[PDB]
Amino acid sequence: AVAQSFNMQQQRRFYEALHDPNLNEEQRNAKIKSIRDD
Repeated sequence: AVAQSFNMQQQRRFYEALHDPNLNEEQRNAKIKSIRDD
């Protein structure tokens, strides 16, 4: 594919970051970015 590293595994931490309001904007976007990069 375009790359596809561990994105599928990370999908749960990705979902967590996106949905979870307790994790603030900075935390969320940092996780999202790192996951998309990996």
